[PDB]
Amino acid sequence: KEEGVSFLINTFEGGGCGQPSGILAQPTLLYLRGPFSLQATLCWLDLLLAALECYNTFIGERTVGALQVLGTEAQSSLLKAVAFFLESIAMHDIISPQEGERYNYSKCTVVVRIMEFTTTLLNTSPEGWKLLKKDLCNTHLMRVLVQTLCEPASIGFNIGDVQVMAHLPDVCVNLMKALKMSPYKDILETHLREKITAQSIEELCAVNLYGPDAQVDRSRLAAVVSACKQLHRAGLLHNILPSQSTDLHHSVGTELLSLVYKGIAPGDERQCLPSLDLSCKQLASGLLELAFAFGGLCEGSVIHFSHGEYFYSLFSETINTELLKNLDLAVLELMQSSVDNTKMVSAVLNGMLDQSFRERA
Repeated sequence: KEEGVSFLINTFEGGGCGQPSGILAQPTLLYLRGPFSLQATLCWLDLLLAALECYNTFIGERTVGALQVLGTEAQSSLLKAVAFFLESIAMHDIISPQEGERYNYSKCTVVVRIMEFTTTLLNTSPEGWKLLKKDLCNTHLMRVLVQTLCEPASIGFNIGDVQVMAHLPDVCVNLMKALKMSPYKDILETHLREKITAQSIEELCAVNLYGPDAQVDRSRLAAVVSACKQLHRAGLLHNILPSQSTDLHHSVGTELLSLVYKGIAPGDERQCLPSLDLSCKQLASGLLELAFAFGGLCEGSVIHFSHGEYFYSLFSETINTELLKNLDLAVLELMQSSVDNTKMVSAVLNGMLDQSFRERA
């Protein structure tokens, strides 16, 4: 009546070295392809083995201190070295839309089954750091998961949100805080330090438009946000910007004050806002917000309401989530907000009470 890890030691005295499958096919990987056992075999050996060890995290001790000194097992040096070349090949080129349907799901199933097992192996699996002592293709893995924004290219975004991309902003938050404490984070930071400078500048000018027209930029925006929103549960996003951009996400606020004059965008451009505010008001401050609530309160039929439109519209943006944005820092902050009395502003205040009404009672 033992428990797993204690029972393992009596087995090694017998047949211990090499018990999951060691000959995993490799050489017939030409440009041949098919939904034949060209995608089921290699991905059945992979999801079976990346599991027999993922679940073996409780017996995870005598199996990395002993599956890394397992040079003769021929398993690990194929599980890894292939899947890193194998993983890279799938990401590059996949090669009848139904044959590519089953192609994109069984590969999205391999990547994350590796990736959160990359979470497990990077955090509590190593008490002796047995893989940070040995990685032979630790570079290919970088070139894809960071495409957490351009991921609608390797896997589908509408086809991915079910099952996977419900689990995926999970895998990312699990993987980003996994290296962050490790000595392998500062290695990836150099890599990640690539998506903000090439984006800060183009997204800025490419958003102001009358109608829809430019639509391929309307998604990378939500992507620049989608991947940023998963980055607030990690590290480093606090390092890339407080350089001289502490009050810059406030210019992103002026960017919101920008599209006020031009006819309105409809109920779908309406949805974007965290990037508009949830992304900016999670690294930037909340006082320069109040300083815009009441500070922007400073200011035949057509030019009449324009006096009353930076008087009408500013209030409208200020609503929805911006009122709940107060809740994150509002203890103590409102006695300052409520003391200033430009005009009765307490009107918008009950907007705070309303969303509290909603959650509780």
